Amino acid sequence: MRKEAIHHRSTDNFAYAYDSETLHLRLQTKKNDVDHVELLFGDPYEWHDGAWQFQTMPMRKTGSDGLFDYWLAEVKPPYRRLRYGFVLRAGGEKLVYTEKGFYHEAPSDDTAYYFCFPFLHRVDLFQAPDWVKDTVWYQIFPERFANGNPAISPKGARPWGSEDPTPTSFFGGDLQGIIDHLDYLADLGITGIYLTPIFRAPSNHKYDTADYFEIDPHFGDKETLKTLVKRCHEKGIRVMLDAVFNHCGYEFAPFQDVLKNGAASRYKDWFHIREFPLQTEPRPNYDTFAFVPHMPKLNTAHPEVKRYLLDVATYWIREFDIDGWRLDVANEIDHQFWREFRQAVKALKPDVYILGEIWHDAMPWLRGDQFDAVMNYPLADAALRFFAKEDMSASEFADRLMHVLHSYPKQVNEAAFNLLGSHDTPRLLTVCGGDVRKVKLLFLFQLTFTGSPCIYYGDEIGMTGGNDPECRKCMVWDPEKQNKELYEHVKQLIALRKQYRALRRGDVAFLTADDEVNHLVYAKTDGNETVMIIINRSNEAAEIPMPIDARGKWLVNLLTGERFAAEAETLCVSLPPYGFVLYAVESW
Amino acid sequence: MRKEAIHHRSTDNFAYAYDSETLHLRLQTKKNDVDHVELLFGDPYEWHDGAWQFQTMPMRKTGSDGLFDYWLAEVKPPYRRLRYGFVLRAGGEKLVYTEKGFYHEAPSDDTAYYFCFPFLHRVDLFQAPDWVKDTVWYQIFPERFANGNPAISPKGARPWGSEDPTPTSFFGGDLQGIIDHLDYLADLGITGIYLTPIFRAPSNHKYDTADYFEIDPHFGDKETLKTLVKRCHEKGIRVMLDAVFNHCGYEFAPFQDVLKNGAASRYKDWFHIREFPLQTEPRPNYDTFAFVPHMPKLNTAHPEVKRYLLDVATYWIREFDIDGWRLDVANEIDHQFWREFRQAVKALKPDVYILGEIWHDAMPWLRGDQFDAVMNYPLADAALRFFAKEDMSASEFADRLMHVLHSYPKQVNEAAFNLLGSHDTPRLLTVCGGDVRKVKLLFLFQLTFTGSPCIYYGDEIGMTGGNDPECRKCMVWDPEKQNKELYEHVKQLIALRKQYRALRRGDVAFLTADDEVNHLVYAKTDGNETVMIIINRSNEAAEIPMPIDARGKWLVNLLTGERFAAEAETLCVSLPPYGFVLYAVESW
Repeated sequence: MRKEAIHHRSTDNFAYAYDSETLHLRLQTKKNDVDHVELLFGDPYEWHDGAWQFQTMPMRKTGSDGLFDYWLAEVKPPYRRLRYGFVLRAGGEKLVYTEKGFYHEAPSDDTAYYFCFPFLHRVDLFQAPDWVKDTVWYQIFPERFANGNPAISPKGARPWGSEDPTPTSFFGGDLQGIIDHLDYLADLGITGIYLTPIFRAPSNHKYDTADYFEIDPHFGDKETLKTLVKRCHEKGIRVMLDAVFNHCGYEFAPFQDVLKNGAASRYKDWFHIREFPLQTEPRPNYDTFAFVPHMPKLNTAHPEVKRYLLDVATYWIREFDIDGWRLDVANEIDHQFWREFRQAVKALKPDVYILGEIWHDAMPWLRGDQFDAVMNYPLADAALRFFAKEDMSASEFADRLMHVLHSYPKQVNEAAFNLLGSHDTPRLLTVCGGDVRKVKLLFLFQLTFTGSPCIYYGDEIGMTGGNDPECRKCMVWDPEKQNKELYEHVKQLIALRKQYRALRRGDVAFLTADDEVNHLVYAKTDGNETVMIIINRSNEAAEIPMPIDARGKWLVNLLTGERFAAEAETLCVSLPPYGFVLYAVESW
Repeated sequence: MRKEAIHHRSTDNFAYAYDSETLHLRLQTKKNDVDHVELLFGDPYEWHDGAWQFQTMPMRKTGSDGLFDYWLAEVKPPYRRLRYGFVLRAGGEKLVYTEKGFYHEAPSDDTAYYFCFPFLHRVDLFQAPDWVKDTVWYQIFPERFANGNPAISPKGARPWGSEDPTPTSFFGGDLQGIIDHLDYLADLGITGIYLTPIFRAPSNHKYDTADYFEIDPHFGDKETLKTLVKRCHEKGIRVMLDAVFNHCGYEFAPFQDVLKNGAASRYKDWFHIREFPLQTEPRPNYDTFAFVPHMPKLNTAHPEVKRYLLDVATYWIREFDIDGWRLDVANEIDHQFWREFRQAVKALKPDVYILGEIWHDAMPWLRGDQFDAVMNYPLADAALRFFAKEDMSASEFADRLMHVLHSYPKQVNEAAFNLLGSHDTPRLLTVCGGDVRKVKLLFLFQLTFTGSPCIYYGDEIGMTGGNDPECRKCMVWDPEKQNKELYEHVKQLIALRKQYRALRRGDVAFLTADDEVNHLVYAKTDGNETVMIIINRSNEAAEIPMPIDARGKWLVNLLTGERFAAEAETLCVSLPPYGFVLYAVESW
């Protein structure tokens, strides 16, 4: 029973608290090494006859990447304290994995033997706002969405050639634009907009931030903004702004002051100037975003700086009732600051959503003391790798999916910002080879996957751009130039979700085969709810089977309505080339 | 090359920052599955020709429990940001482990492939006070050390029968006692005392705390205390007090007020009263330490409570310049509080030592935001399991040792409170079967192991008690009743340590054999320093071999002085029954 594969730890995803009364304890073991695995537990203060008392509950397998299995144990310890170990049996073999080691039997003379969860505290419980779990985000890039009261920059009118626009130059877009096409989104079905930086800055992208307290004139003013919000909350849309605290622009006052003062500048330590005489020759002589001189790294460890950004994070939450905060290059900021950030904002408006940009494992930030979630780029990676590049397979995709999924405690996943692209990646369509057949499948996956998804403005109407900055083309508002077939598709999925719980906040369950490299079928479940999803990632009609539960009464096809009855053990679903279909099993 | 064994994560012990310029990245693999394993790295912003640039450094094996190996990579990333992957080669096989998965080759088109350490920040660096790394703790239990100005409780005079004392009753001990025998310790060589609760409380153990701001009259007063400290700092001893914040006593004012007010008590939420009418019938109807009615659990999540204990933690640090804080049942307190605790105390007197009582894995508390270390009980477990019970073997002991050791980032270990017993466990001697031969070996291990050790007052002079409360017998101040042979032993080890760096803050390295179940030989190293330690955990003379380095010039035996020369590849060390010996290899 290969012990190198078995593993557990009383921290993070392997062990955490779901609610103020339940704990989640997951055990990782080899592929199909263990046929079982019970959870041995008891209060660390429960004894009898000088022997630590404890009972054992069964743990069920909940997935498995390519090599491991992952089991789970939902236990509500009485008095909130509990000591535990695992009893995995693979036939005649019986082991008793414990924090101390393995045992052919369960030690009872001491508690020190087993792993331990001291005390379940609500305060340490990871709790993201419950509302983000039901919404569908739409991220707009102001400088390219919709032009309003032309108080814009003197340059390039709307769109150019069918191809070649987006020249790292302004097109006129502004905040007034969003306020106008608000009904377009309200029709589509999005329940929240995440919009790129809109604070005073000399650039088509306000990342070179010059004044965190003043909205770039070009986009508008506090009034224009005050409207966008009012109107949105009216429609049921939450506005999420972008916080660029990791750095500033060559125009930021303090930094500008480190040029007409230097070492005398009261803002010398506001940055990371290793050597003075501020020389950005071969490259900046101070820390910058990448190597961007016009992007000095701020010193968040500095009391003043820390007090500045923190007054900024609360300003726009007070003066504009915004419902979130996106953190640009959030992973490059000292953990200390973020807990202070979370304390301020969650103290002001507890419902604010703190999202951090982290294209990699962000466990260190999702412990409940900092972020509420991150821009889930790893999932997108897997999605694009399957449907777009068609690199991996249905089983590998299912694995890599069951993987990243398990590397976090449920609640964390239940609030994941599941995007597929953004102002920083090639357009979804160009990535699909122009085959809107695939794009339709991707939207089907995302809008079918639990979490808090987000659509990149252009991508819903068959837009095409590719790698940055081509991915920020001006929005296509031409009813003739925009794929309504695709737009319609996304609109029915967003609603299919809004009404089918399991789709937005339920547990997945893949059913892939090693031989059938192109057949993906998974079931979103949530209590009695079940919404199966068949998919033929092929370019030739296929016959993908789908098992129906005997307890099922009906089998209503979504997006079409064809509602039939189970009465079978399996149902060979026939699909066209890159076809797909959804089913919502009943119960009787 | 079994992939189930390989594993890494960009968090905790597997990856962390040692200093403000160096990172430690450890890779775990199967037993002897990999003959090598290089560290592939580079700045996440280092590109060329649309390809992410990176170089590769070799990683060395630094240990291995029973199944794994653990490798290590010391890298100082330029600009403080770095993306990495591992290249493990086992013969012809070559894998490229990455956060995304395995690859027969190193992907270069994207950085998203590899693991990532965003930014090395001093503020997030785990830094315990450098002084605790050189000291040797001595923990006294006031109510049983030395009687001073008899302002004690009316009961039992000093000691009783050779056996049967310690009846859960006071013997008269007090703070004046310590101030008197301070030279005894100053001779022994201890550089700091950790003393059990001394705050007003009706009990031989002040855990039923009744007033965190007032020293139990019986022990003395602010003056007596002010002296103990002054005197200690004079001798080079740091005083560490015990903080009992997880609960209080049936006499604590607030709780006492929840009896003459009940629901009207302004202190109703100061505790965890599930049901009112406060009934501790079959057992408390509110949360308690174990099930101790006279020990109500405090509510640290409450602003007032939180503000109370936090004013207590700083009081005795201001008014008495104490150098530490022991946290009783620290693991049962909400992580939130501890970061607030650390912020207060480290803000007042940064050098204060925050120690937490956790008899199990405390990674969640040793991230640099809460504790400086914990009462390392797992190590003691292994030590007693080897030398006392003689349960496991020399190789198993070495493994379990290399295990717990690797489950933490170095700096954490370098400040571990390595004790072997305390007021809560059977006496070291009784645990050795009265065989002071073993006790001498245990002291040899501990005082030879890196970290910040601590001796339980009685244990140094061949005292004997056993399981609580027998382990709190009155100190044996009788020159005739106290084993001077053992006392002398400990005194020469404490000095052997005080002068030989590698012993207190260096890296270990076991050399055990599968056949020779009773021969343990390890080398403490630190730069040029090397102090070998041979040990024959047997009851019959043995011939344990010890390899000498060719670069070695001398080979001075410690505790005896016999200094000879290497001139060999190995040196068959002959030892008596439970003998042992230390060597300090030279260099030339």
